[PDB]
Amino acid sequence: KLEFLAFYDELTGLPNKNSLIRWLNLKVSQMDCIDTYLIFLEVRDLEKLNVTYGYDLVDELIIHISKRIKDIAGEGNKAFKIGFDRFAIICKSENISDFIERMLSQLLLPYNVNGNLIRVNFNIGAAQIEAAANLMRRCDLALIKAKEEGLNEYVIFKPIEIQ
Repeated sequence: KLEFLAFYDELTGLPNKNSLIRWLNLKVSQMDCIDTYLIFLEVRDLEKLNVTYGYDLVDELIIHISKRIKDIAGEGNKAFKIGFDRFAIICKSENISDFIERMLSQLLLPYNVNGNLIRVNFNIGAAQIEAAANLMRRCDLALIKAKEEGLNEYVIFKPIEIQ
């Protein structure tokens, strides 16, 4: 279909960056985005993995990752695949840091991909939702700040200031 090609990710089935944008413009229209956050998760050293395990194995890994993200995310929250090695989440949460850590601790858990026990690293950039581009840019910056900090570290931007 032309709609699935325009809004979803082939390999993962998750909605892509275009879908993230529509839903972002929507979310920003409302009254109170009751502490709703945009979160950017990056799978680290995914290239070295394509080299080490081959592309087919790694695409399977990505699927595994997407499902886990989709799982600890929840149904009331949205998960997207916006880059080869990057995912995005829209989530409403009173305590977003713990939400981030809970998920990170779980993402850090091994993946049994076709008998292959695999462990990967991540980084997370998050931003208080409050146009679409500027928010995504803000998340991007947080992700950058997080990687400078090191592997498996996260940064949350609030109206901005480091958190």
